[PDB]
Amino acid sequence: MPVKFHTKTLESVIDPVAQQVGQLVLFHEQAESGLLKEDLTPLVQGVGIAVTNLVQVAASMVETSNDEDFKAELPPSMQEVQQAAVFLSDAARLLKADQGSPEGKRKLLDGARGVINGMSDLLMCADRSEVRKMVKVCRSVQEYLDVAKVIDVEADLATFLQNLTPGMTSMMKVVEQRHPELTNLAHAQMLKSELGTVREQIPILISSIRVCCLVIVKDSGMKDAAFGRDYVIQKLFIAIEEIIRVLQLTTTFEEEASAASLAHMFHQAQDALASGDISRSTLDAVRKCISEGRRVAALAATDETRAKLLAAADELDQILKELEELQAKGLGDSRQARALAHAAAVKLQELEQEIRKALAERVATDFVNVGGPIKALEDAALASPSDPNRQANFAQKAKEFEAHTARLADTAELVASSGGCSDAVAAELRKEAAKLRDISTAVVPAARVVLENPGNQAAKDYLRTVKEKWLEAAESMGRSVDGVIDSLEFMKVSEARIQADVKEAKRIALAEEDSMKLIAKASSVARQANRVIQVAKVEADNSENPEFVAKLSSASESLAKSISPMVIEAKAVVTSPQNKDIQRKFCSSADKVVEGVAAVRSVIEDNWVPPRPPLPELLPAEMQEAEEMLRAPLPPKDQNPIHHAAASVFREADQWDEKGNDLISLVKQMARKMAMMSKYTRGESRSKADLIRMAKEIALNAQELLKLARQIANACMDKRAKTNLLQLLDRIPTISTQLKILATVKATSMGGGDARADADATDMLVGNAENLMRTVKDVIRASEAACIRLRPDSPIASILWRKKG
Repeated sequence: MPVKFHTKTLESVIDPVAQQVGQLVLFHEQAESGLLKEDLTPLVQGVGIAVTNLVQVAASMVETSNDEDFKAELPPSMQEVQQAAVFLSDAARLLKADQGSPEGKRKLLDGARGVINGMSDLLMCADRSEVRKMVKVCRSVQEYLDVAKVIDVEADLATFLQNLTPGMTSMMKVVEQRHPELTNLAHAQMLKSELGTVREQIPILISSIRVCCLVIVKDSGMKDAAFGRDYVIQKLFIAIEEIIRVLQLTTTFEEEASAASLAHMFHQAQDALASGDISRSTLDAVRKCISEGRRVAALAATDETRAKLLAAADELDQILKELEELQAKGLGDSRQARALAHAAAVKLQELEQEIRKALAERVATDFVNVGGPIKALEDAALASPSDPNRQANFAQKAKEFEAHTARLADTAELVASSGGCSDAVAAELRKEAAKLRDISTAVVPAARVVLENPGNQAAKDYLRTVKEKWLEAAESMGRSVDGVIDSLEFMKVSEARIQADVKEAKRIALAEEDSMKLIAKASSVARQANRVIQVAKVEADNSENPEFVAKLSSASESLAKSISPMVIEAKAVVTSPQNKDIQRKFCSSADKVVEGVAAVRSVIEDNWVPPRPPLPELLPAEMQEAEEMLRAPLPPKDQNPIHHAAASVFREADQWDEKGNDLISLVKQMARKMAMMSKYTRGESRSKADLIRMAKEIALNAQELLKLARQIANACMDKRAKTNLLQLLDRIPTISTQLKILATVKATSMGGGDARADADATDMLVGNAENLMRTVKDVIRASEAACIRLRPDSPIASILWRKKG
């Protein structure tokens, strides 16, 4: 039974006691080295009193509960932890008598680990009781959900409703009581999200049941209404399943390529090419970037960007062949090899930019009219029964809707896979896409119930509700997509497409072709312009720069004030297609639209900043030993996992020079300290005090890192990168607290005793430390990303992000 800290009460109780026990070990080693004999009696009395009082408040509950599992599991843990406290008392006695007392050392370490693990179990049987109760409630309501499938009259829906509401409330009050107690923010977020799902799905369920009760008397569309109802029942069932699963998690989540790794590989290949490097590694990375370029080319919106991306790919391959022929001749060091490699770096940047342009083009095409097709489907379902072709229209609009939403989700997947977004934004985008598909499965059945039940108002209202759910999911997914996509590229592509479509509309307006072409092209222009408005809104929201937000607001508002007059002038042309004056009015209005789009593009263009840094054109004995370790060859992977993680961090921070950058200094120092910790846990033959003290030093270093990186996030005017850094900073403190606790547990188990306890203690310590190192590394990269758009006055602006050498 490992130590637990998934609960604020668990951490709150175990943290100070583990600190006191660690101090007992530190004092024992302070007298072992002969520095000063310290009497451990007061500290042991404190730990023993904490144990006694926890045993008191826990023993007062053996009568109060009404589940026999808790009453059965309490006494063994109580006697266990009390026995460990006794071991601490004996340790104080014997070690006070003789420093070299073997029984004193043994009982000191044994009782030391036993009060920590024992307190953990003492609180954990209670926590298991609570979780069993909550899961019991969730199981009851989840089981009662299935009764809704037999409801056919609104009386059954009334009784079922009045039985479902109190149970649902009893579940939500308990879960809403639970998630403020968890130490893992991710678990709390999952609980809150599923709570939202249930709360929004209840009235949908009762509504779908209502349409079933109305359509059962048709003596017609029963299969699709039943499909809708059972779809909502399954969504509720799954959400409650996930609530039950997260309720029972007692583990840290973050201890259980991508788009950001593709972008990082692009940038690493660009930096290595801009230098002198043309080794096999760099060329392999370049070839991977070419493969990504061709992969995006196969999914391009038009054959022009496809053939262009392929052209850049084959050009880069040719440059690679030329570089390899140069290197084969012996001219790898020559200036023409370096100049050719630098040209390859520039071409790799241009390939990256064209990839961004292709994604922005896919977004410009697929999201130009998100709500159109589903509105056409709803109107197709609402066709009067006299319409001799309502079935064909409904079928066509249905298939067009399915292909539309499928295209939206596919484009979201492409952006998530190649948009250079962080892993968190990518996971969120993919989640919103999967939700969009899932809710899309229910759109056609509802509209088909309306189609075959005209005089049914309940089916109409349910179809409208499902329509608004689809529009909500699709619009939020669109907001995420616009958040990832490079906005300047969206404004350029939209400016060009709007120019071509406005030109074609003026052509159709002057030379009298079909007015249907004119209203179609004109409304398409209006939709593209409004999409420019929306993307400008997302870009303005993401900036904390008030002047840029004001300018962009002026451009977007000025553009929006020109869209409607253009459309009404177009309709005026369809009224009098022969009037040349109305044609002139419409042409001037459309030109005004083009000018507004150009204005928004100009604001975003003038606020544009190069993302990454540009290209070129040509100690104490402890930290010193850790430096020699981290610059020596790596230890065998099986033997020093902590050292490997610390080496990945040290290597991530080592490519940057330290002057003018305290973050790199803190991170390098933290890597050295973590390597020392690895060495101290590896000791088996003291290393305990060095392990505990080293853990505390790493914790303090993590505190300072959180302070500085928070100062960097505060002065950042890019809410995307700001959020990216804060998401990583928010889990560091719990990691460091768990680090100190787990290192204190490991120190009291290594060097004799139990083997299982030492194994689990080791594995938990190394998992925690690996997670901490991953977090610190991602904090390096996220901080470098946050230092791109800093306020011109903050001191953080003076930070130096120049590559070493």
